[PDB]
Amino acid sequence: TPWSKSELVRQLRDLGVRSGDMVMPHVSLRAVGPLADGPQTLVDALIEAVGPTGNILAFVSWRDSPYEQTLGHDAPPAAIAQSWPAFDPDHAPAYPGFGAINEFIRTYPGCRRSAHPDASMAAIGPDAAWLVAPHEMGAAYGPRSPIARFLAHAGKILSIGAGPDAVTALHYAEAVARIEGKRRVTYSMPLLREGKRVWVTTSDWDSNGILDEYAAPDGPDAVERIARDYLARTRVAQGPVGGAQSRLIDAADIVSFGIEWLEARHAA
Ligand SMILES: CN[C@@H]1[C@@H](O)[C@@H](O[C@@H]2[C@@H](O)[C@H](O[C@H]3O[C@H](CN)CC[C@H]3N)[C@@H](N)C[C@H]2N)OC[C@]1(C)O
Ligand SMILES: [Mg+2]
Repeated sequence: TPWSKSELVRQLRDLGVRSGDMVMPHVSLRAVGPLADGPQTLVDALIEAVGPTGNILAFVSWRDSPYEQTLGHDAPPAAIAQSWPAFDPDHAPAYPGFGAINEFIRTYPGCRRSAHPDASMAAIGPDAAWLVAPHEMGAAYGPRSPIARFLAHAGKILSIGAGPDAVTALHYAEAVARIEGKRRVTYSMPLLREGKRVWVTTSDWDSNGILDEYAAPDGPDAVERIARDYLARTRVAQGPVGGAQSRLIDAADIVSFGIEWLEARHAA
């Protein structure tokens, strides 16, 4: 029988989600199983679990981000530049590969959306505006991003059947790690500025592998290696949400662990 909102809420409470919490979910809907009213059932349950003073932050990105199409170029290629849609935060759909739940999160009434087209973050709750801005090109997951503020806001990472590769917040550790050989990428995004499309070219840390040895197309990247180690070494509440094995992780703690992990392994 499909899971009801009430059942999910009680499961989230059992796992340790409390009213007022700041939660970043990573969800495998296949692992969760059938829901009474589809993915919205779990969105509603998350909102109810954090309560009217809690907050949700999700890494939603953009279905049509021209990342691969502009990667490595000092300017968007001519055909891309001419016709690509500008990122419109009110209308741009989420990137399906980070989870089908994210399109439901970002369309929730009152959801706020960050301005970085490729790293776009969605937030629901009283602190949503403070979470989502600024989010500038060149600051995807590191200092000054919504992840940085989440990590300062008692954030908890709620992994619902998702693997250790899924922990976006660990890209902050990569950004700040004092290690040699860090990979950077250059790409271009089309933004709206006073109603007009403006192409912005930037560089940032490579979110597909911070060092060469972490950059194989099919991983494991450093996020995955850090998170697997962390979960083998740390008490973390575990339990079901729907049919999915889930975990509730202190975000500041895993990020600090990840900074230390990288700096212990790689010369400065
Ligand atoms: C939406 N554009 C995205 C772009 O943001 C980026 O996405 C990466 C994504 O590939 C990474 O994750 C992906 O690759 C990992 C191995 N490198 C394993 C997990 C897999 N989801 C995330 N950890 C960080 C995102 N910014 O590279 C892929 C892409 C599709 O172009
Ligand atoms: Mg508050």
